[PDB]
Amino acid sequence: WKKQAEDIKKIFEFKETLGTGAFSEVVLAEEKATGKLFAVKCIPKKALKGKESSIENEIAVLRKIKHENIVALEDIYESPNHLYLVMQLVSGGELFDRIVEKGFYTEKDASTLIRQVLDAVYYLHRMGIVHRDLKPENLLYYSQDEESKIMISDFGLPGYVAPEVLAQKPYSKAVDCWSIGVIAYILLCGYPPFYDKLFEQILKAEYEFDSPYWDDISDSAKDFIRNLMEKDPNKRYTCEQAARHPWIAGDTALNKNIHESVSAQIRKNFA
Ligand SMILES: CC(C)c1cc(Nc2nc(N3CCC[C@H](N)C3)ncc2C(N)=O)cc(C(C)C)n1
Repeated sequence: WKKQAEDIKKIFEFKETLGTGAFSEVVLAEEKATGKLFAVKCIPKKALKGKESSIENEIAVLRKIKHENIVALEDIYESPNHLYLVMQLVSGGELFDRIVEKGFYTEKDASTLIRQVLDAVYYLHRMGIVHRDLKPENLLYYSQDEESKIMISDFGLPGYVAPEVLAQKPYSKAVDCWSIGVIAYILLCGYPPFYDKLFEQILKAEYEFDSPYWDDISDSAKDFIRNLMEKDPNKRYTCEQAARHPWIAGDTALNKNIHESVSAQIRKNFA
């Protein structure tokens, strides 16, 4: 299944860096043979010393599985000193940019986005993957199209982080469900639920649906968010429980244009 390369540059022309990490870089690459674009995750094998085999076994599972709402793993190249995970390039644009650029945006739009994220995350959890890094930067549109799905653009083999992680307590898949709750909060008002003391507010899950920003938001949406942004990970909704909530599965999401306020808050609260 793994392709071998003496030099990855025989296969790909590398262009702009999309993301950097601990001994991992995602770069825009053109396949020389075809002209097709990809997002290539470049990993030094030295950084995988001890776990190489386990990570390869897990890559070997995921290369066979495409989720509608997750970046596809298209190929894996092995050079003498690197692994290259050739990922689907998700090119439709960024999450907050779309909302700001739209003239019209409703709770049903936010609910449609969260439903897709819950589907993707439920799948990762079944495969034994805790994402741990769910935030708007990892959510990109497939296409510039009106009807484009959203996709988790990247995953690994403070304001978005669960209280139990900040508490240095044991944590589980539930940390992702907290992050989806925080993203849902921002999608409905345009600002983060925690900011200052900040650490203490997250630790105590101290947030509010403050006026006027939350006045025209449904009680159902507020209840949905309360069930995900729940301090106790045992009490917190799973992805499965969230996907059954009427705001996702039913018809409680409102059809009021809340674009003006959400777009103003996104512009004011982010760089
Ligand atoms: C936001 C910007 C850096 C960006 C990201 C793009 N794609 C991806 N980006 C990234 N990263 C950057 C965001 C955070 C993430 N952990 C790493 N990773 C994957 C993709 C992808 N699958 O296309 C594609 C594009 C364009 C070139 C289509 N721009």
